[PDB]
Amino acid sequence: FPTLKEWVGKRTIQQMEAHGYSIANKTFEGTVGISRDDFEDDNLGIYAPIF
Amino acid sequence: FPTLKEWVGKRTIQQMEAHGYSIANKTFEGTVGISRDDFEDDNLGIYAPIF
Repeated sequence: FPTLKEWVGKRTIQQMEAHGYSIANKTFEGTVGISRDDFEDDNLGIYAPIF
Repeated sequence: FPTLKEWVGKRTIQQMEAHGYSIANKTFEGTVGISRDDFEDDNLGIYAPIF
């Protein structure tokens, strides 16, 4: 609200202001490729924790 | 009251002083106007916190 000012004549109508702002989303990706043979020919379990 | 001076002859009649000071009252005002259309058509709530 405007700061109060001395009342000399008749009330003066004044104006306020409104603001706006927006942020747009984005998409992200990441992928890897492990061959079927190497994944299946694995007794050690070294490749197991990829998830 | 006058400081006490040494008495030698007669008594000298001094005088004092009174003081005054006044502060006058002032009138302040502030006014904001929004159209009825703009107030009722607001479906967002931006103009709600004016009071």
